[PDB]
Amino acid sequence: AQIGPVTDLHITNANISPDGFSRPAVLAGGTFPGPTIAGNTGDNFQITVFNDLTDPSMLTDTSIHWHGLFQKGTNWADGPAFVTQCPIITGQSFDYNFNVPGQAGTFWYHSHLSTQYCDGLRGPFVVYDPNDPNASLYDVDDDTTIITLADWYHTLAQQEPIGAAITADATLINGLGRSFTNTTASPLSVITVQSGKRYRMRLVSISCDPNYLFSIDGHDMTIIEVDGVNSQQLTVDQIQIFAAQRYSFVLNANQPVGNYWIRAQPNSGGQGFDGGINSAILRYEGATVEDPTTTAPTTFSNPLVETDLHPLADLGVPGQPFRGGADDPLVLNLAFANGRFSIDGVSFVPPTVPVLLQILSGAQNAQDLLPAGSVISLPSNSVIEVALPAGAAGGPHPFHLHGHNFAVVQSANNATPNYVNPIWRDTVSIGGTGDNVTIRFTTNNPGPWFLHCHIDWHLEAGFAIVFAEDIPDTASANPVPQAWSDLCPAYDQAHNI
Ligand SMILES: *[C@@H]1O[C@H](CO)[C@@H](O[C@@H]2O[C@H](CO)[C@@H](O)[C@H](O)[C@H]2NC(C)=O)[C@H](O)[C@H]1NC(C)=O
Ligand SMILES: *[C@@H]1O[C@H](CO)[C@@H](O[C@@H]2O[C@H](CO)[C@@H](O)[C@H](O)[C@H]2NC(C)=O)[C@H](O)[C@H]1NC(C)=O
Ligand SMILES: [Cu+2]
Ligand SMILES: [Cu+2]
Ligand SMILES: [Cu+2]
Ligand SMILES: [Cu+2]
Repeated sequence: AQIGPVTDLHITNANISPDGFSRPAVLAGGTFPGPTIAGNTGDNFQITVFNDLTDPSMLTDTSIHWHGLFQKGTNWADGPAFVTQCPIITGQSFDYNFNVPGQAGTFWYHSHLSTQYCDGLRGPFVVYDPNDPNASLYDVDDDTTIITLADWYHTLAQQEPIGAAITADATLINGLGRSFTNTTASPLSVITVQSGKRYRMRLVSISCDPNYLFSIDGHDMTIIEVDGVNSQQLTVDQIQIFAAQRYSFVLNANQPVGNYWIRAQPNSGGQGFDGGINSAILRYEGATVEDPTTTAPTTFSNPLVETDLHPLADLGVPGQPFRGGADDPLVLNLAFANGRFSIDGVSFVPPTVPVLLQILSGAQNAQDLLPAGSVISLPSNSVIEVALPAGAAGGPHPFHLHGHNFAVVQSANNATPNYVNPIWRDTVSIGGTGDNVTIRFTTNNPGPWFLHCHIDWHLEAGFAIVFAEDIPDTASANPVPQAWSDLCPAYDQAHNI
């Protein structure tokens, strides 16, 4: 069952063994992944999060972010710890009460305190459209068509030793998969289809780090949505999906009744499919209950290339059709050294007072805001351009902007900008050395919006900045409930701050 749009959500510790190895975890709704939160476009979500965490090895505080939802007028509900709230302490609850006007598509929810989402607090979040312009392209779209891709670690997130390399121990597809080392034949996930029907598969990366090469033996995939944005139909046989991205694709169950490998190849950790790692099973009704015997091609025929995507709607691009053709053109210097990332020479360290609270308390320029140099003001009602040139170690880095989606004016591995019809999305690979991935948006959403690499280990190591969008209007635009005002006093009392 899907839950929502008005629902309780309990956060707990428990042991799980998704790849056969037992470890404690941080769970929403008692499961990994968490339950799908869903509603319809424009609905009021009220998600009352109960923090019932008792195991300090994975932190007993928490904060949840509703990834890709714009939160206009509810910046207080966005989730990122010390940007928009103080964390919820154990034994307390908090009602994330917000609305989703003008959005429909595939999203997700995750802890946004430290690297706690790696420990398990990650789930899908779907906003259906009763008048979906893509409705007629498929027959089935429900909880059974959601496909999550997750990295899973046997070492707890807080206990990753500083100075050693971090790689995962299993790829989990719909919460199951097999360990890269000491592989056991634990259960694989099964996605069931009926011969002749068409399915809106909602492909969600809930990854803390690796990108996946996703494919389904014998099948192709027709992409119709990119991070919440309806796309023209694009048929591909493989999708490279970066951390926090979503695609919907039409799967036509048009192959012979049988079993077909679903493949998700991470860019780090175990390479290949030996022992059934990196795999799930696509099973047609009436097939024998047995593993697929299919194989991948040596080379895929039609891999997704981001420049091939275009919006279904005539979304265009704001500003002028050249570099710097914006009201506020920015170029970020994105760097890594000595274990820390930095943006324009500053490494993000979360402040003691959340940025939003600072602004509501009367700090009214970005140079008054802490951390110093990590908060950049944006002017209201203006076209913003942000070039994100790559080269920092640990790439390719998927950059994500809260409160907004954006036109991808230039994509990875292609020096040509597109000022006519590029895809809009909310998380984008900035590519490789020499690249100049560039985004554009307009500022019609007052508040502090986080911008950061979505590799959670990089965010923890400082690869972030806060855009304080329309500081003058932030208080008037984002009235705050008493419960929100109560968070920082309660958090600060519980931690003796
Ligand atoms: C990425 O594109 C940006 C513009 O969006 C480039 O910014 C220019 O940088 C040069 C210095 O290299 C300055 O003289 C200009 O003021 C910048 N803005 C312009 C021309 O609009 C940036 O160099 C590009 N970076 C890479 C690595 O290609
Ligand atoms: C590199 O990116 C550019 C810009 O997004 C792509 O160029 C466009 O190509 C399409 C399809 O051929 C044409 O309809 C557009 O007119 C082009 N726009 C521009 C601004 O050139 C290009 O195809 C990409 N390269 C590859 C190899 O995919
Ligand atoms: Cu996210
Ligand atoms: Cu987000
Ligand atoms: Cu990164
Ligand atoms: Cu974030």
